[PDB]
Amino acid sequence: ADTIVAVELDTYPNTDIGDPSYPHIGIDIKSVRSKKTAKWNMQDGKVGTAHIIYNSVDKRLSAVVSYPNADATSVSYDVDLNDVLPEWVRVGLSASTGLYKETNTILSWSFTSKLKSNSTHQTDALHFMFNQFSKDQKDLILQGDATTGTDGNLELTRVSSNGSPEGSSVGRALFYAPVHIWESSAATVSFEATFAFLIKSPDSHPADGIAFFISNIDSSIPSGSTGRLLGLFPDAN
Amino acid sequence: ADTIVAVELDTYPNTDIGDPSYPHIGIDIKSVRSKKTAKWNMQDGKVGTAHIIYNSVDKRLSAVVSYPNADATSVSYDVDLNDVLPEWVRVGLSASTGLYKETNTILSWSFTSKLKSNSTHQTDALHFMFNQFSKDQKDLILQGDATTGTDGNLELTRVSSNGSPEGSSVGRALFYAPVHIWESSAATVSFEATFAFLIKSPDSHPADGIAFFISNIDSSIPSGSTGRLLGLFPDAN
Amino acid sequence: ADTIVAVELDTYPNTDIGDPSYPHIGIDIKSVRSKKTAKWNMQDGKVGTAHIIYNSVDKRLSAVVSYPNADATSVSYDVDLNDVLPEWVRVGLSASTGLYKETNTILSWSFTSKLKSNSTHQTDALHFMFNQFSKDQKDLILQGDATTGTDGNLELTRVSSNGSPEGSSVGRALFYAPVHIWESSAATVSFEATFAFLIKSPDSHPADGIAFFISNIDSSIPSGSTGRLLGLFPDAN
Amino acid sequence: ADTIVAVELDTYPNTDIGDPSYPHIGIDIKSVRSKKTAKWNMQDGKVGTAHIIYNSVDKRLSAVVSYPNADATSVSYDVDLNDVLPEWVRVGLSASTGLYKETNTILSWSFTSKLKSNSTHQTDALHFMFNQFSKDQKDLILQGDATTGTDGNLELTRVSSNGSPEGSSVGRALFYAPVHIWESSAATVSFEATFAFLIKSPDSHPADGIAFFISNIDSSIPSGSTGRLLGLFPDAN
Ligand SMILES: [Ca+2]
Ligand SMILES: [Ca+2]
Ligand SMILES: [Ca+2]
Ligand SMILES: [Ca+2]
Ligand SMILES: [Mn+2]
Ligand SMILES: [Mn+2]
Ligand SMILES: [Mn+2]
Ligand SMILES: [Mn+2]
Repeated sequence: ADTIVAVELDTYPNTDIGDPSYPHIGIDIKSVRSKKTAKWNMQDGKVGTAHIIYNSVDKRLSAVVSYPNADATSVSYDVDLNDVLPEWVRVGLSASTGLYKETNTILSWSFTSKLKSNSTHQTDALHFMFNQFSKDQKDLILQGDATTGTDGNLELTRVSSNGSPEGSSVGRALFYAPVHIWESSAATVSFEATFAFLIKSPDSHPADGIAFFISNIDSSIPSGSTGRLLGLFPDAN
Repeated sequence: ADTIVAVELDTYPNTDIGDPSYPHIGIDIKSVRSKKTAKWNMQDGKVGTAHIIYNSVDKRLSAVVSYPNADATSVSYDVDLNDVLPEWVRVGLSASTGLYKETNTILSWSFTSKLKSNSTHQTDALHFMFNQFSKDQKDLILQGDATTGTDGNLELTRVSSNGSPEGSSVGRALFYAPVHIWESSAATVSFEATFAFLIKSPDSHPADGIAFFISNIDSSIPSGSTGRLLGLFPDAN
Repeated sequence: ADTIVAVELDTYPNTDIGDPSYPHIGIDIKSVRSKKTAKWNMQDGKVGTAHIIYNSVDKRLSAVVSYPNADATSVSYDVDLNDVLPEWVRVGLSASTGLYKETNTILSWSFTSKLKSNSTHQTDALHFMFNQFSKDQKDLILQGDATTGTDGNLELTRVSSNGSPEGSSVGRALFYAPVHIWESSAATVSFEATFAFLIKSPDSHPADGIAFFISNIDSSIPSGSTGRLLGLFPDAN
Repeated sequence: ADTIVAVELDTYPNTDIGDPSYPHIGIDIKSVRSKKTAKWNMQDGKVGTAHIIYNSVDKRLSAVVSYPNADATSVSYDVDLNDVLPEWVRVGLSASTGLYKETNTILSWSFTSKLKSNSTHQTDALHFMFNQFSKDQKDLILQGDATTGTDGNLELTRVSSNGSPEGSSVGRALFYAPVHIWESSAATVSFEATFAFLIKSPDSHPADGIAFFISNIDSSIPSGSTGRLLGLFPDAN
């Protein structure tokens, strides 16, 4: 079916589905129940930034979130990754809301991936960055409450005119253009993703979170992937 | 209809359609009849390389072809470009054959474009390079005699098993993913394309040429765009 | 002697030395008396951004300054450049003050240059960006009132503790590491520079300006290059 | 004193100094006696390519050598690195010869490093690539038998006019410009180095090897760092 491997920004502790006691960031492998996690003191009204890294060589999944003047969080997961995801995949981001609400916003999106080896010493690459999210991307793959064109930012969840974010939405955005993290002569595969985030929230118990993931090409939003589930996980934790 | 603006590598002088007396390189604007040209001493059996540049600021279309130890060619055309092509376009390459034959091969494909201004000081980009053209690109947009998977190269024209290139083909390859050379807060737009080429040819009168171009999204191959026409120009010079 | 070719941000009209009637930006070739200019409505207290571009091919010197929501300025000068500057040069920035005062500040510094051709299809490059200007760069070449380590910015002119900029200073900062814009097999040379600027100023007649330039390696500050002169021009307009 | 941390290409098994029974690649930390190693089947007369990677986050030292059609080698060492090397360092390459001889040649040199975090979301970078090693680099830091200007390559060891490599030499080349792998707001530091190599050798027992390393700024060649030692290790294994 539809598979995914992503890094989640869980501001809402959902201990039910083995979700911890506090808002955190975790690496989900085909599962919402992160394989690893790290306490994450969210910052209401502040601009954040998250970074991911992984080597075909080292075979490790690391990510780090942060805000200025503030101390950061670190978490890593050891994963070959070649047996999980396909040679050819797609990249995107998302976040859901259901019982409560919250803004789920990214002002910037930078993406680069490289493939090497082939001792041919050529290398094959794709990189790219955003910041002014106009209306009608075209190279953008928006699905759900996802919207574009408000203030040159990309807002994934439902928010009202004044600024009355809704809680029943789920936003998913993926690049129209695929990626390649394989290659026969593949003896080195690298990719780095780093996007900005502005997470407000009236309620003192913000929800439900934000992430980043890869997935099929014919990938579609989960049906009841609202709130925790994350809008990437098909239901069954 | 279908529009295009490209840089042509015409190894075959077709003076009929105002084509010069010798194999050359020219900039075609909605027309095969280059606006500018420059004598180009082709090199049979040798690896070449072509480069293009253009600034939203300077508003000039420059390209330069070359081989090692050998002297290069230069040609430029002054063109705003914002009134010709759409905000959103697609990028590709191609070449045709009809009366005669020839290989029309590129071993490498590098592409970068940047958009700036918005005094926001963010910038929005996309870059990427190829060299090992596997079978079933996916991020590749092949149309016609275009093929992939022979020796980690991209061969656009029809060539037989042994190596008996055909003469009735036309190969066009474009990136699956669109590009953006607009932007409201657009006060600077840049893009650089550079790919490799291996042009053999038994006959002492090789044909018919190779190029590079942008075009619509629903762009389709010309019908009788074989040989000179170039497989980008819809017939009517 | 000491030569320079730079792009000046003249907020102070000094018509005496053929300086126009209003604060502007101009391209100085061995001379302060810009070869070209363009009205420039400075923005007190606002963050700016300036961009430069030039091709060995097109052989044109273009730059563009701007702030958000605000309209930009454009100016270009046609200059081969290979007869002016040396194969090997150095890059930097500066600004002076003498009769009046003003802050002359850059928060960010991005720099890339490429050399191509050699039909070898290799290319030789150097790029780099700054934003958090710590104390004791080392890769930084500071001379004069130039300082580093205040708020992760690079302030070139003299400013007091509270924030009482002085008017008798001149700040020049250049990369410790040289550059190369030559090459025998040189048939294409490219470089792009873009840095941020925060220009305050109590007085309603700010001074004296900011720029960007290349120069010798044994380059040294002008003696009376205070104010207009610019701290790059050796005196004699 | 003079410290170094590098990746060695040991084609000569020197079991005496705990050097294995076969030509290999190993990571030397202040010591020649690699912390890790991996059998490496060298290819006489063939073009090679080596790659290194390390994250401030993952804190792992990985490198991979290879030639076309041929199977590669992998080796990694877990090393924070912040307690070993200084905030500010220099980058280079080298190789020695003493009892026997061999060419120790690199045709290409690509280098990029990034510093992030500061939740400021700016990042500070430096990248660059070579391939045509002209005479008198200037941005190059050559020491010893190191030479430049033969065929647009960088040859570090002594070789005669015809092509009669010597065996008593040692070549070290480092970038004139320093690097920065620190930063207070440092919560992510990345760098990737990849250069080409052509290792000939008449004798069926080539020697002595090639590497890559960082070190002090006032770094100087070892005195008896000929052969194994490597010309980076000060003698005392
Ligand atoms: Ca949760
Ligand atoms: Ca023709
Ligand atoms: Ca003035
Ligand atoms: Ca040894
Ligand atoms: Mn969770
Ligand atoms: Mn023509
Ligand atoms: Mn002026
Ligand atoms: Mn060893």
